[PDB]
Amino acid sequence: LVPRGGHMFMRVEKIMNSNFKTVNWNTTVFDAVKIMNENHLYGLVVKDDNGNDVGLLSERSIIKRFIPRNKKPDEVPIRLVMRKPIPKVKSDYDVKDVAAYLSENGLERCAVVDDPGRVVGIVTLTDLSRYLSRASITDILLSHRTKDYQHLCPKCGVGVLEPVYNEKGEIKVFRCSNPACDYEE
Amino acid sequence: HMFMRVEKIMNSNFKTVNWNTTVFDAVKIMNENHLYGLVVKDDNGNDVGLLSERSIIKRFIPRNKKPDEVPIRLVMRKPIPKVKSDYDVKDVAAYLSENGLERCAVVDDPGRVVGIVTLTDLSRYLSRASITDILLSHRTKDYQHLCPKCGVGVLEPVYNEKGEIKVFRCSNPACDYEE
Ligand SMILES: [Fe+2]
Ligand SMILES: [Fe+2]
Repeated sequence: LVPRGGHMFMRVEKIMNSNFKTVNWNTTVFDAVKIMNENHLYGLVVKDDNGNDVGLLSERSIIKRFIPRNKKPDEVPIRLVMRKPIPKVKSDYDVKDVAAYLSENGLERCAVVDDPGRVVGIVTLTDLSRYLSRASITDILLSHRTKDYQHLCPKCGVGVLEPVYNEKGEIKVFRCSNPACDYEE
Repeated sequence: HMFMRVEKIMNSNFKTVNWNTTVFDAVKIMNENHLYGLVVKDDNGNDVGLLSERSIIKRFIPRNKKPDEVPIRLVMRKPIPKVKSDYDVKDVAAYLSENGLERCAVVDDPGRVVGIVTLTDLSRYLSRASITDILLSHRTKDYQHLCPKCGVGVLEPVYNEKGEIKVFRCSNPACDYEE
């Protein structure tokens, strides 16, 4: 953490966490959370088996998408829980622009990618709190409580994955909203 | 102003759940209400704890059990994190940061929980530095679950070969409490 002092403007790249951790998408919720608890890191980058960055696992994603399934954490691969596609902003974004992105999506952290598209870090509300106005911080906090990230289907990439519940309120599957797509997970 | 008592900004319209409610049912309540902090009461009306997202990630997931098989009494922050209603927001901030919390209960003189106060509530009256402090402490520190029997030891996780929490045991050698 490079000390920089408060400034109205600030390039995300300069304040993001370059020492982020990446986990495989088949990692269980149990094993992923062990990593979070151990490192006191509540945001992990998720890659598929070919090295593609496919999502981001956060605390809220676990509370919103894992718990409702009502299964043991060692029985659910994080691919079914992570925010996907991976939430992200460009490394040259000002903190203000990053704030707007997080708020628009109800997030409190996202990945940062460089021009060629590589994930170079993770930026959180904590990171941003040193530069954002108090009003901007409250906005992100309120948006995170009230809004949920829109997860897109990995099969057609266009449809929105919506939850399908049963009589117990359990999430049986998340189903692609795309009429032309028949995907469920 | 340089002053503002928490009672004025707290949320007096909060949700309370029984301590035998499963993590599954408690989370469904939180998800449906978009309120990620519940006050927990026992079967005798006593406020015994506060269930937060972090308490679930730290004290539920590691047990590797279905959400409907674990009662929140074993997950919630306990003893209940709290501040008096006459506390200045700066004092509430110090309390949260000292405890690695982002929210806590507010009690009146008699001692009953009258509301819940969150970082979002405080964000409108705290300095930028204090807000950052609370965020840093919530990430770096975790609430200390003081032992209810000896009152001085702290309940520590006891793991099996898989790294699963079997029980939380008091750190006090002179004490034999565990849950
Ligand atoms: Fe689809
Ligand atoms: Fe003890």
